[PDB]
Amino acid sequence: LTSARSRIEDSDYATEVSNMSRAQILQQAGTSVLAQANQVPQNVLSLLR
Amino acid sequence: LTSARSRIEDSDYATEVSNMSRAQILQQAGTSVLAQANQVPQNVLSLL
Repeated sequence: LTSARSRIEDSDYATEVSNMSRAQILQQAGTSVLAQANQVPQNVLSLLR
Repeated sequence: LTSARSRIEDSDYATEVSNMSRAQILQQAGTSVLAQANQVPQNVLSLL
């Protein structure tokens, strides 16, 4: 019964690590592109001048 | 929804800059021609 409950409550450390890897790589990208996206209005203002 | 509304609310800055410049040139030109016109009857009355 312990083994069965463990099958129900124990997961693939590998699968979780994979999901976190993908999420981590995505997050930095999101931050950087947000930073870049702020620039577009700035350049349209430069055009305004 | 926000993008859809934006597509109808705001005003394209490049186009507006172009139109503003155009209107400025036209206004200066008009002032100049009014001055020239005024000069015209001045010359004709001098001819008189």
